[PDB]
Amino acid sequence: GSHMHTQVGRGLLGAVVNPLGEVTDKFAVTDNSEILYRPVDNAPPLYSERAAIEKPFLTGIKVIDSLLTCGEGQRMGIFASAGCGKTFLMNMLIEHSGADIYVIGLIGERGREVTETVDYLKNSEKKSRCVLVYATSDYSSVDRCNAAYIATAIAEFFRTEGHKVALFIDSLTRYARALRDVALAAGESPARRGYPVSVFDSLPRLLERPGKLKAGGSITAFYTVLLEDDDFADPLAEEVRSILDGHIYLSRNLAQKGQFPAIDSLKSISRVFTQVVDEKHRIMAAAFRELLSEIEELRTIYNKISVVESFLKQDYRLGFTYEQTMELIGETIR
Ligand SMILES: [Mg+2]
Ligand SMILES: [Mg+2]
Ligand SMILES: [Mg+2]
Ligand SMILES: [Mg+2]
Ligand SMILES: [Mg+2]
Ligand SMILES: [Mg+2]
Ligand SMILES: [Mg+2]
Ligand SMILES: [Mg+2]
Repeated sequence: GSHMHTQVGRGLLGAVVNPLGEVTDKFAVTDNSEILYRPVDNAPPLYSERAAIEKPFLTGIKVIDSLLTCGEGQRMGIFASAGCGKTFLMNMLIEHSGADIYVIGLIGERGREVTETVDYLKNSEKKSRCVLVYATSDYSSVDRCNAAYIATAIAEFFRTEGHKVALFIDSLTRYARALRDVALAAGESPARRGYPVSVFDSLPRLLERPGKLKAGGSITAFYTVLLEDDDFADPLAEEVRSILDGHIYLSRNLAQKGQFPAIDSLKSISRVFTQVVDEKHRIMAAAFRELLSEIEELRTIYNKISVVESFLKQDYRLGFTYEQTMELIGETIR
């Protein structure tokens, strides 16, 4: 029973907040200083309170805005091994999208990693729209957990205000590991992979707090899962794969090969694709995948590779409008 409240409001915009609710850096100063307190534990919305996911959440990233289109209110998994560009991708998603407010939660990262992110925010137009909650690796399992809840809570308040909120949580694997430790310390039995069954049981309550509301406002959430290399095939990834509305997988093959972002579209899916894009889009996109699968058949030892790879590849500094992306799609299937 967390009776613990935390600060929420426009006064946090620009702020870097720690697991104890105090501000330790800024990447922007905000003209408003609204601060209220709100509970860090909160039930997800009632089913009757949710709106259908129908309007797309545009990312300004060609390959996902076209083949893996996201909806406002959705929850999307990001599954990456190390050094495959995951943090560049998170930063792309923040930069080239159109949310009113971005809440980021970094869980158990090294202080260098939290600084990468803060550095990014300090040089970005979104600086006045973001809040960063972190728990560096010198913090306790409890503090790491509360970092995730504080992040969600702040998002929740901005959603109740009406805003289109984007929530990023990096990582769920360190959140789960911290939750595990808390559970072992309370004396419960380890199920498969040393995790007490309660860590996986609690996930839905955390991961279903996002969504779009009838009353106005939405949280669209991106959750990171750090993969090992073919190690145990990964219980947590599977759980997340099943709880969420789709998953983007970052490929090693594509990462070493220079193909950034290293998004493998074969291993990826938005489970709300059908219902956030045109009939026209579906067909153009379906045609692009056909073009892909066939280009993959040549990769077993024609000229439309350069043009396609040029479509996929995208420097983290560039954002493409939906029209631009679809414009580009049209020329590769014509
Ligand atoms: Mg786009
Ligand atoms: Mg990151
Ligand atoms: Mg400490
Ligand atoms: Mg709350
Ligand atoms: Mg994991
Ligand atoms: Mg583990
Ligand atoms: Mg499945
Ligand atoms: Mg239609």
